[PDB]
Amino acid sequence: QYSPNTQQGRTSIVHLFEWRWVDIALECERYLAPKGFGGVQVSPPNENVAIYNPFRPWWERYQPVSYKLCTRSGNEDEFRNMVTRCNNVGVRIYVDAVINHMCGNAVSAGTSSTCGSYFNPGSRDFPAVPYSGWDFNDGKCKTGSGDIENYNDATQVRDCRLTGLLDLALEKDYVRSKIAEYMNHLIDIGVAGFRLDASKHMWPGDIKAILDKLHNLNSNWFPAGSKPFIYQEVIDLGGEPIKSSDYFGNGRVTEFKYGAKLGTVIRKWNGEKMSYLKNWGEGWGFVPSDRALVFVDNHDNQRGHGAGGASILTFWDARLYKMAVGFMLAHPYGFTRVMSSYRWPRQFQNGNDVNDWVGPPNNNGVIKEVTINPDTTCGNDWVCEHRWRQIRNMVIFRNVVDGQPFTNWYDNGSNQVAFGRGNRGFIVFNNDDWSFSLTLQTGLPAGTYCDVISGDKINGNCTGIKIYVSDDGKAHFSISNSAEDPFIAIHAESKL
Ligand SMILES: *[C@@H]1O[C@H](CO)[C@@H](O)[C@H](O)[C@H]1NC(C)=O
Ligand SMILES: [Ca+2]
Repeated sequence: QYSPNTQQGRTSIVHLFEWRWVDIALECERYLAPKGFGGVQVSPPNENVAIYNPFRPWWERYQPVSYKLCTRSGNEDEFRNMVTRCNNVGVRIYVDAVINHMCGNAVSAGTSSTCGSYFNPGSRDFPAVPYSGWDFNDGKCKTGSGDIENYNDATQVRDCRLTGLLDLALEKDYVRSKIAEYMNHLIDIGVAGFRLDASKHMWPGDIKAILDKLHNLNSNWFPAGSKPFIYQEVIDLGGEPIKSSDYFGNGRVTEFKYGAKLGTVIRKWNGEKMSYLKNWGEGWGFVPSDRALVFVDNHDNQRGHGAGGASILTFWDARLYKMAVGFMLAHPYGFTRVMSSYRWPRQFQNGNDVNDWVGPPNNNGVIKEVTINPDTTCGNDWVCEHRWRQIRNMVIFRNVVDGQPFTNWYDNGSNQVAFGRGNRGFIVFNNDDWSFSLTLQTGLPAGTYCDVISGDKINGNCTGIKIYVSDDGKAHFSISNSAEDPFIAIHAESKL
């Protein structure tokens, strides 16, 4: 459950947040496969509650009504079509599995679901699955309100409602089987793994019992004995009774300290500086690298809806964001996930975005298609960070330097650092308020290299900065603190 199951050479997955299945299928063929992306995190593919007040928010998808593959992203046929086409070009699909709960208890009964399924939160009836009052933790939760009230009590965190979401009794074999039935349907369709949403709110043992019921990956695309990739969403920062290490036996875990600390370092908050990143990784108290799923931001915290809070960097902070993503993709620690978002009208009031609920670009609730502009950027308000030259090229950089050791580190005791990956890559950063101009040892073979941040290597020449590495491996780098992108990266494949 620890291996991503990506094909040899591809080292990152991208979260195509709220994208339609048909757009993802196309993206796999026209961009993801050609550019070397390993896979895609898709939004929950199962039927959810259609919420109209506010108008179709992104979070309505974390509020399940049934396990029918029918949502605003498409129907079951379109979903299957997407998985098949993506797999055919070597790009894996990972499903966001919302299995800790069903919808909010206050939600009105009726057929206001993305597929018309009937449900009644009040009486605990979800006939489409089916689930009844016997399948929820109502009688088990001991809090006066029925919701989680204290996170210092590990029992309550697991058995009570996360902000009202009806909590499934995961210890019952019936419930475990209905969930496995759902997941095995997806595995047999061809998905390579799952993101287990809100794993902190589930007992490690209940998760294990469910995973024991899972099939091996589809033998038409994967080698026999392939187990699904499992990454657990567990927000573990400062001391809480629950630790992310309690979930290592089930698969990988999201390391939220990664994005939070990288954000404060790049923003230079609290007197932190890039020179401190010398021992980035486990040395900073993070989980072991082989159990970590890392990222700069995710769909929750990019809109202040989660762990990391104010320090989190997003596409809104373009310049610093690219630098953070650059550092992440170049550093050997963990398995990396790139974010791909959509724009929403941020409107801050007293320090809080009152429009953090806004769902994906749409026309009367119907999600808009991702349009590709002549310069490969996207239209219809999709940000497509994964298409930004700076990020796309660093995704490739990671593939090229895969397996190569962290070495040749340099720092000026402040905010301009550099390091290489074996003899396959080298990257330099200038985050100080003054220019950087120095000759550094790169460990790369002599030659002329194209800087992949400022440009590309297009048929025999570089469209941007060019770096010259001598016989002894040294090379001169000059980065003005005024540069559009204050960092340079070169690798074995950008060499002329
Ligand atoms: C690189 O570009 C120059 C013109 O700027 C041209 O003279 C040269 O032949 C090009 N090299 C290749 C390999 O295309
Ligand atoms: Ca629970």
